[PDB]
Amino acid sequence: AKYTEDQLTSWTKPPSDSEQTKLENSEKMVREAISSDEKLSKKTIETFGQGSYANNTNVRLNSDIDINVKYSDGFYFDLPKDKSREDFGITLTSYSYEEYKDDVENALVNKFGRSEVVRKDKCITVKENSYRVETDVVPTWDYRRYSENGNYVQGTKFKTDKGIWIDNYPKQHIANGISKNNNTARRFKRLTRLHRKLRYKMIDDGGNVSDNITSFLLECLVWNVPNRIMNDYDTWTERLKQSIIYLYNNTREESSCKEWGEVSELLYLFHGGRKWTSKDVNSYMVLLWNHLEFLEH
Repeated sequence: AKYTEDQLTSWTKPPSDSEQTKLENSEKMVREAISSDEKLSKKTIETFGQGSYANNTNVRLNSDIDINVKYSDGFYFDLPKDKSREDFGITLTSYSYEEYKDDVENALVNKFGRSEVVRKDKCITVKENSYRVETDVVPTWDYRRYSENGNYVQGTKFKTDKGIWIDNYPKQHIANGISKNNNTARRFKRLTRLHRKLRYKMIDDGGNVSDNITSFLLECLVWNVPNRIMNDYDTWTERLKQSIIYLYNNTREESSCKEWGEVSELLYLFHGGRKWTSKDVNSYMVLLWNHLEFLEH
């Protein structure tokens, strides 16, 4: 094996002892930028971490914290095709997502200064300093997806500056990750961190990792590793090996994994709209396997 049991074990750990303190300080400073703003303070706006700090799966020291500022005085929605938006109840508003993202930028600029705040395609960044971690603020709106039977699931929706509309379910992602971690004696998030770290390590020493393989994708893949692979093997060498075998075997043909969801279980991994394919995943598993140099016969 290229890495010892001690090395793999150490890469299952958070990269600092104060991950939660960093997340909470970013959340609070953004929440304050919002409540100090005359315009936005009058609206229902919830500030919450999403992303790898909120899921306690970050592995890069002082990497960006992802902070959602979700406005919920109106919600976008989607209905099944045999239901009428009229009969559901339509609300018209002169407010818009575009104005909202500008407003959030203004509030950030007022709290932190124009030089510290950078508008980007999908977020607004607050630059790090000695006291704060670099923070990506994602303004979103409330979102409801209704199913056939009349139930709905609630998430977030936003629009990139290039005009792409994107739905997410950060709360169900967080809750589900916590469930699987509870059912695996906390090995699910340790295995996630280990896989994420191995990816960065292969990239750093020159490996041919496809741009299509992201840290988010790796968490979704480990999510789809059944709990017994975490629970029934006794070392990290073996849990990692078995997880790779499972993911390789089940991406050799697209029919084996076409139903896999992301952690929220409310979006698919391989139903379009993604920059990866299951073939990409399979080839990454081959690369990782060959990189780890497990002893053969």
